Amino acid sequence: EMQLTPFLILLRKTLEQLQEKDTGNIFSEPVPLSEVPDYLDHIKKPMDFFTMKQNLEAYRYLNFDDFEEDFNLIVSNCLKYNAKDTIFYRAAVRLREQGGAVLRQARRQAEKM
Ligand SMILES: CCn1c(=O)c(=O)[nH]c2cc(C(=O)N(C)Cc3cnn(-c4ccccc4)c3)ccc21
Repeated sequence: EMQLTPFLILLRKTLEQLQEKDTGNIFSEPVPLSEVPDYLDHIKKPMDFFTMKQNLEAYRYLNFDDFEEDFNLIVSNCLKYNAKDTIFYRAAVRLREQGGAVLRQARRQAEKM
């Protein structure tokens, strides 16, 4: 089955592709709790692309499903916290759409390995 190194290269490229869909850069660093003091009274597990990069390099993603789970958390946390009539909520909807396409293609390339 798969060698670890090519899979990690693929997750690195995929994470880069997902982060470039975040043109507002509202998903690339942890939500700043000092500015949003009630954030964790609603969000059980915050996630963002910088944390995902840390997890990737700590070897915490060894299959696609776990990588995709943390991406889905970025989206679902934002949909949960923010009202529907906000830029944030709509940006999460857009990321879900555009990121889903990136992830389907990355899964296809992994299925070659
Ligand atoms: C509505 C809750 N919220 C979400 O729900 C969401 O999905 N993304 C959010 C993204 C930000 C955001 O501006 N960041 C992550 C950039 C940043 C990182 N540090 N500082 C900072 C630090 C010190 C002072 C000023 C700013 C800003 C904010 C809220 C967010």
